[PDB]
Amino acid sequence: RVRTRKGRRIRIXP
RNA sequence: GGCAGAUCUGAGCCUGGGAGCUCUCUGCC
Repeated sequence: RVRTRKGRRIRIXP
């Protein structure tokens, strides 16, 4: 998964 | 119990523009 935590791009498994 | 969401607007991780790991709020069954 794609997300964004504190205005940066973070991957959360797929 | 299980499920589904979650950001410079859920907290940490010394590699981190991020395939991994801890933990938790709210709704749903």
